[PDB]
Amino acid sequence: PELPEVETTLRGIAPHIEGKTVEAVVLRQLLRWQINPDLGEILSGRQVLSCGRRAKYLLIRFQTGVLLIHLGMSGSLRIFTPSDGRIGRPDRHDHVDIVFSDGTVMRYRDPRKFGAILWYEGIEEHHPLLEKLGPEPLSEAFCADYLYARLKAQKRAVKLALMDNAVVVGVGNIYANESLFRAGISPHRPANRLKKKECALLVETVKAVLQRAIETGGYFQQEYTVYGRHNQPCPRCGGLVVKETLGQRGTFYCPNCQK
DNA sequence: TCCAGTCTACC
DNA sequence: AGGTAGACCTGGAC
Ligand SMILES: [Zn+2]
Repeated sequence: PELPEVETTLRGIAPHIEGKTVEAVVLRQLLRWQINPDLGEILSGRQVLSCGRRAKYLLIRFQTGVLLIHLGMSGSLRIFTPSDGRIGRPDRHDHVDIVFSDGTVMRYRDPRKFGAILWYEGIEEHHPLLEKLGPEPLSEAFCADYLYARLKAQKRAVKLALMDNAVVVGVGNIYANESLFRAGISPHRPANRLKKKECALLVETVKAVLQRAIETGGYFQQEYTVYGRHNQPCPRCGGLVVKETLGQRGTFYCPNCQK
């Protein structure tokens, strides 16, 4: 999932687990990194006081420590209310249940197991995976002035820089492809060759694209302008969308509307 | 057959 | 260092 889906996941679990208290934790497997056995002993009786998100990580907080959950490329987190009989029917990819004092179940699912469930004891801001991340794309800190300045010593394709978590978090393959198209910029443009006006447009397109996706999250449908539309018509010029490989990632764009 | 986040590793 | 590729693993689309 990318940042819209993680933010929508966050907004879905929080009203369902925050005030509540953990009673058991089921571990049908133990991902990219190993899970901690006796996580149930760790969390039993501990109230949730907050959930949160940083980059594509979810954060479940207690007074004793922080649970970090990453969905990777195919992970899901879902709530089952006590009356929901799907509690009794987990599939082979439903690796973890987090069961609350009231019967509510939070279920983590992840077929390829690229996600992570990690338990951490110290200061949130110092976690090794969160410490060196760049700014939030929907924060004031991700501005045209920062971006133009961060990009001056980078010769690399701007798509690489825009997908770099040290430059800005959360802009994955889909929304980097869509923002670069909507801003009119080739993904192959050297990052330091974006003009200041172009970095201001790319910034506001990222913010707009990501925000609309957070709210959105037989008949003709088309979510995307270029992503996953190899060899189909560009919605602006009608020309064919090309797909290339840039930084090991599928890169879709129109060479006519993007320079 | 090949397509679909990020930590590690080498020149 | 910056730039590259490999590593993880499983399901579904031509
Ligand atoms: Zn076009």
